[PDB]
Amino acid sequence: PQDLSEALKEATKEVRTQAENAEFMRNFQKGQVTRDGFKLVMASLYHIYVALEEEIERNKESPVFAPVYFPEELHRKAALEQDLAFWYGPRWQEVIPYTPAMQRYVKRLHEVGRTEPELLVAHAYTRYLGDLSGGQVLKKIAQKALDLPSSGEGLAFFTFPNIASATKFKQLYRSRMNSLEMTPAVRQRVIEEAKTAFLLNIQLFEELQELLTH
Amino acid sequence: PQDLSEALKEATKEVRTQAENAEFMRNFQKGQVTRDGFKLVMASLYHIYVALEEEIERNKESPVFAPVYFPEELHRKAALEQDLAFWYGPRWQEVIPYTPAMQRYVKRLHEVGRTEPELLVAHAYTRYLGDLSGGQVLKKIAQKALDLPSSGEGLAFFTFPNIASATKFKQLYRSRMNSLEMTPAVRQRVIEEAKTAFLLNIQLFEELQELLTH
Ligand code: HEM
Ligand code: HEM
Repeated sequence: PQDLSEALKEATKEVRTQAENAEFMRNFQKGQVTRDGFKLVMASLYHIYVALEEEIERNKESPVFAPVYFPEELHRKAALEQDLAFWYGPRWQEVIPYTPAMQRYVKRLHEVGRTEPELLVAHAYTRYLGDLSGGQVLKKIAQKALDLPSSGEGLAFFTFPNIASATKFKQLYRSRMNSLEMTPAVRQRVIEEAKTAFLLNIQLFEELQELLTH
Repeated sequence: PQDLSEALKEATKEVRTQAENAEFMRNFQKGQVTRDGFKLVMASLYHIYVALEEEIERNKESPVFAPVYFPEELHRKAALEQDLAFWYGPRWQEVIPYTPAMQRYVKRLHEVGRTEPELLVAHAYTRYLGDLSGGQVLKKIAQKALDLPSSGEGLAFFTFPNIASATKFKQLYRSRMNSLEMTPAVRQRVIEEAKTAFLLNIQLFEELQELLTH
């Protein structure tokens, strides 16, 4: 389609289904998820969102990203910090895993930010809009399954306190995405990078699932 | 005493006891606290920490604050945002109170930041170190009392995920405070401002208590 947002949606439909039908995620959806499992994804999200947001900050003033820069509304690093402190204790920093699939994702994010900032929007879209749209569904699953203490922390990641309405925000985001001017060369690269992002996720889930069964 | 940290501790002992004597806080300590009550302090903390951190950012490079600037370790705005979203729902932004005692506190903070940045450390000390040292306790009280859902959010404020050890951090903070070079003129102004900060708190508790009994 003409609009980037639509083109991304449709171009990635295959990999997104593959991504949502990864075993780990399938079991997540069906309600089967363990504490160790949850601790792992949260640790992954941290590494990922640290890298992503590091590179967003690097390129926030560039024309190729500035229009989709919404720091207050989207930033996840902090909430992840809050959550990991809960899940892993005060020395979470030192004791959280950093598996090869996490490195591979972190690595790509940095190579994009440093040398292809024009593609960064692919990852921003993939992650933020994804987690926004599939958050609140995951979240509910997690609390029923993980049978948590009434300690009032652990799931901050699944709430974007500065976005009153998701639907309004998604539209505004898409609008801004589609405002981005780019050559057809770049546009296809961006579409591919989005597929890449889904794969990096897919392989990460395969990796986590492998670890959890051993 | 010679060291600012000690001079502040001893100079404010009266007001601090008065502050911890306040009915609202007394009832908090002895376990008696309601949802409406809790929602109110959390809303206050938001307004306060927004103003404080706004002014910290304004003056972080100044000699009169830079040495006690620990953004990652201390910042509370975000966690408060997470918590209010939980306590007040997605439109917390629009529906949280902003009473006169909150305005009075917010007002002072901005007056200090804009025209007496040298005193800002009084408020930083009062708030951050206070909440740090009294946190894990108020947290526990709050969860037993408020009987909250296992929803994994609501109490992020009471956790500083980037401070592995409180005791180590308090020392480092005090060290930095005491490093700050200032004239005796300023030093007394700072000591007074700290007393001010405690009062602003005291009056706020009196105000909240008044509201809660109608
Ligand atoms: C159990 C896991 C997941 C669930 C239950 C889930 C659920 C959903 C739901 C219900 C939507 C709404 C469809 C729409 O309005 O477009 C959605 C959209 C989306 N999800 Fe997921 N999702 C999951 C995992 C993922 C993952 C892992 C990613 C990416 C790494 C992702 C990326 C997206 C994106 C980008 C959209 C928006 C598509 C668009 O409108 O452009 N999701 N998700
Ligand atoms: C509301 C305003 C309050 C402020 C501004 C405040 C401030 C402070 C400060 C600045 C310190 C120690 C810093 C120093 O060494 O001088 C402190 C210590 C402490 N506060 Fe509070 N506080 C407040 C309320 C409370 C409440 C309600 C409790 C309830 C249990 C509490 C419990 C403590 C405890 C246990 C300490 C001991 C830490 C220590 O001295 O080793 N505080 N407070």
